[PDB]
Amino acid sequence: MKLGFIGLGIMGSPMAINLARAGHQLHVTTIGPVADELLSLGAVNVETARQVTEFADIIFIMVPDTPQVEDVLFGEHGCAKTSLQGKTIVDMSSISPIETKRFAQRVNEMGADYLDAPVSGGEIGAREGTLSIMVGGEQKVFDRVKPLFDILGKNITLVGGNGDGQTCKVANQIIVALNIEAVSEALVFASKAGADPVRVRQALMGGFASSRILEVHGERMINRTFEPGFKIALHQKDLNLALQSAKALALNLPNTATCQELFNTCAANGGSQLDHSAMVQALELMANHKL
Amino acid sequence: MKLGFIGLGIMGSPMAINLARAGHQLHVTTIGPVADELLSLGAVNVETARQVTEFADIIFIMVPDTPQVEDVLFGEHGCAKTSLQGKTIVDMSSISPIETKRFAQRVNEMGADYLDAPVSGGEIGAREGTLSIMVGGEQKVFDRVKPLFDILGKNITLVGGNGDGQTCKVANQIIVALNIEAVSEALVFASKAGADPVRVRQALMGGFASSRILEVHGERMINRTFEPGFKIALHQKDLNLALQSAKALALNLPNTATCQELFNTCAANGGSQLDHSAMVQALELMANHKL
Amino acid sequence: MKLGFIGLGIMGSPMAINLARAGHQLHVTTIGPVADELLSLGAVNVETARQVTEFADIIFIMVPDTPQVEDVLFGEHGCAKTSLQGKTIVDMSSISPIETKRFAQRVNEMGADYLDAPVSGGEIGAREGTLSIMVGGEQKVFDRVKPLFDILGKNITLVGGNGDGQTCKVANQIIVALNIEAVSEALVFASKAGADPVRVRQALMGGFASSRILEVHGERMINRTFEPGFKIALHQKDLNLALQSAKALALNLPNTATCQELFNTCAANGGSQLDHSAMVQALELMANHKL
Amino acid sequence: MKLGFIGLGIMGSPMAINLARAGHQLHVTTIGPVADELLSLGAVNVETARQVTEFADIIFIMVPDTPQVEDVLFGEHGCAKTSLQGKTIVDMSSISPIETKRFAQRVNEMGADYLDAPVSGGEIGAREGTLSIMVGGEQKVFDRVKPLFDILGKNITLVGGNGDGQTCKVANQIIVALNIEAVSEALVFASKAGADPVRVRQALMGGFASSRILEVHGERMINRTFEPGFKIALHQKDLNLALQSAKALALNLPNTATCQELFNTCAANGGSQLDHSAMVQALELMANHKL
Repeated sequence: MKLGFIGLGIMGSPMAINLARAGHQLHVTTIGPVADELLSLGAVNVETARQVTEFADIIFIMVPDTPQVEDVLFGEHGCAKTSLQGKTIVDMSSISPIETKRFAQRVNEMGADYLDAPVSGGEIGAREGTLSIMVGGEQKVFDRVKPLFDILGKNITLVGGNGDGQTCKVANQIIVALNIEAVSEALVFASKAGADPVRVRQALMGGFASSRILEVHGERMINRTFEPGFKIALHQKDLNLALQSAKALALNLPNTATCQELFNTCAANGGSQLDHSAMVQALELMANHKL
Repeated sequence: MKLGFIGLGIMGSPMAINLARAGHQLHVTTIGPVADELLSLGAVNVETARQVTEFADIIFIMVPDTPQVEDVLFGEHGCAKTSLQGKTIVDMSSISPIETKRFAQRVNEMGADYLDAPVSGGEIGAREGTLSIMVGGEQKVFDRVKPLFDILGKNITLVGGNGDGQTCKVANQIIVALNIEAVSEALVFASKAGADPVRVRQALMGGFASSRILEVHGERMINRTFEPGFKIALHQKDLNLALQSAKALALNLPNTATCQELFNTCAANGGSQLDHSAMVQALELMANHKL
Repeated sequence: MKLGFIGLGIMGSPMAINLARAGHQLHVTTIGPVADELLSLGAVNVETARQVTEFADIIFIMVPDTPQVEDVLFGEHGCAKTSLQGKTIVDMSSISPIETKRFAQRVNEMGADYLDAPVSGGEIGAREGTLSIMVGGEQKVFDRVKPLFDILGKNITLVGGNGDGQTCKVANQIIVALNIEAVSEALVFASKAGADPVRVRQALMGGFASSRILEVHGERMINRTFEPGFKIALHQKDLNLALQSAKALALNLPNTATCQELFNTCAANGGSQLDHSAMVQALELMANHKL
Repeated sequence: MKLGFIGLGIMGSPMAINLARAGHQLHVTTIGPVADELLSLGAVNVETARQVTEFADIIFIMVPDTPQVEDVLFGEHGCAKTSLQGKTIVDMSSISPIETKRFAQRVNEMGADYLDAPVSGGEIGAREGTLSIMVGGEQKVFDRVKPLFDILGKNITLVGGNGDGQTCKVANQIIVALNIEAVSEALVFASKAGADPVRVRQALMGGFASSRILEVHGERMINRTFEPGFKIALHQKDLNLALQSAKALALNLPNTATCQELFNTCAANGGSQLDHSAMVQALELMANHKL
């Protein structure tokens, strides 16, 4: 069918490639060079978001921020500069929950359907179609795009109306960040107390301390494996979205605010491009004691 | 063998009752009145402490705080002034890791083995024999008491040498607290953002936000079911061990520090006696938005 | 000389009025309606921006945020596309320190001097000509505009080169926030402890706790007098500059981070429009104890 | 007159010496050696607190903690082991506000008057009689001891009834600690922003950022002068008193809790014996940037 993809970064490119290899028809547009492998599968690289839209019935979007999603939709040569009657816009960018509601609304007033469906899983998840997809929007629309979500991901969930997808993603990033920080506090304390991080993590696995973070990341902190799986610089962007929403909704998120500052400490000490599990280096530095 | 129990009450009592129910002969003692059940089960309520240590090779201690464990060990009517040669003393209280280090070697230089095996599971855990037990000590000693631990709980884990048992428990309590607070910040936010907590929780269940806390405690927050399972006042006393240990070992535990303060807000608003899942109320108060 | 004002409103207006009242001829502009007072005082409300820059050697900018200062500088109807040679541009807005660094050198390579001179004192300060002014730039340039600053405020201070003016303002706002929060934690505590805040405040006045904040704001908290002097919503926008700057420069500002969250609790409970001394209410809420 | 002094540490010794050089009669007792200069002035070193009390009408006490004050008053050979009818006990130790109320009460029931009057100013303040004295108790009693407070200090204040003195001291230590941390955040940010710490501190002096901490300590942070004036290890003790009271009174003191953790970071990095102005090294470490 006629699908369009705007934004082909480390996530967008492989996602589009996945839809193209599934036999779907695609016109794409990105700030820069398109992947040979993508055009190699039928994809047609056009010049603007407006043209992707004039062609497709379902438009996918993968841009860095709320402003890009904003520009792509209503910019000078964007998706709205052409009729959107009967179309479906699927933003899979991680952007403001509040701005999303507004966007989805004005695209509705132009006769189009809106689906906000931010993802999690990183570039590996995107290459292998195992992305986690939290979706905001109406069921019927969700059902309609689902076959496509299936190619792109594994865990797909309709969380509610427009905006809940972005919102669900913010909540996931808050917990992931707070969970990583807790394991860091608990293990660095255990280590400086004289206990063996390996054992404690094992002991704590059976019980209420158990979580996927303690399982995967706790391991990385011990083994010192910090190769990018999700760069700290990226999680800082995610928490920044969290805090700004908190400010707009008047929410007091004491530990999300601190985690952001803890990440600032990682940056200042060469951790911006390491895996967010390296968050542990912050507490080690602060206690002067590595695992 | 022939055992001894030096602390009854909320948890020591049902624990003694389980050991007595397995055929063991126990010489118990405590400040309060020995429950009839264990009296009429073989336990001999020898009027005081030094005595339990006499007719018993393995002595179980289940007292409230670090200082009371020290007096039981080296007090006038204590285990001191009595031969300790060829005996095994096992403290199952949750006390100071650094302290345990020295209580142990003190007892060790008196001719006895020491196992610090703090426990978690609460009242219901002690009665049911399903307590989680983290142990610090020498393997053979652990192996010797093992059959008894088997009667007292399911998850028994030898964490390392003397002190690592306590260190393991503290680490457990830090993560349970930080994880509970994390789910609270994410859901209160998701809620005030307009999303349905049941939904978000459902989504985050399949990814990296997944935890034993979001599953159980998450639910407790949504259905507003806070009947005790583990009192906030209790988790308060525990976080105090972590913070005092942290202070002694010079560790910067920022979110644990904050969590203790948030618990202060709960106690300030009638949450001291509720399940620590009641934590969520602190953030609801700070955001003026419940659920 | 011949001056220009590019931003009126809450503060820009009374500032322009003070310059006009001193005999200077001002070519002003802003989105809203120019107050009659300055119109009937010499100010020529030249319909737009590029024009103010033409008939004026020193241009004053008093716009809300960093981006609006950038558009005034390099926008279509902006100071750009107009010779800037031999001119002096002075931004008195409180914007981003890092941004100002580049706006400055941009203007500098166009043939003009730049002074970033953020101000503090609020509405009443601007009307009364008693604003505090921190300035970043070259001394001779500062010396040139100095006579005008003298009309606008009392405390004028050349802090350093371009950008240090903004950096100085942010530093001011961090301490005012942290000091206000400190007095709040100490007095709420002293109060709930049974002591009289008037007393404690009186004592701490003669020692190291002494501050310009405990003196003024301390009083405001006791007599419950929170009528605006400086809105929390305003100090919120400011703490956001500090936190965004902190994030860019990779600084861990833990208490500033928390203060911003506590302000979120105030906004959540109708304090957005009150004097930032209203901060105390956040801790009163968190302790369930007022005064 | 007949005065007694219990505790002759770095504070107590010079304080007692000051009362002895004023021509007063003194019997003292300390854990250890008494100063030659003190006995040199008439002071009689007795063996126990009970004997100091049997002799004096007004008993001064300078011990490290709530437990010592406790023991000195009701211990096996303390002040209460002798009649206290008509006497006046003056505790100048910094201890729990809550425990104090209880102490003062039971000494009242034994016919004696109680005055809690913790001090601030350190050992220099004690040698030179410039100590700051915050007093809890009844006026008439305060008036009666005042002549003595005059020899010992400079700033003396009756803050209210028994306990308010300790309480007033806790509040002073919270503010001092929070104020020091704020200057540290503001200056380290300013420095990494490129501004000159010297100028900013000067700029900020005129305005609401002004406080004694910014004046004295801000200077020490720039000049790097960290020679003990008040050891961080000591301020950690003071904040520890704060937090435990917070726990007992159910108070949420978010920035006091963090400051304690920030100090833990100083300890772990050799700052336990430096002046609490060295608190700034924590943030520098955390941002990887010294002033």
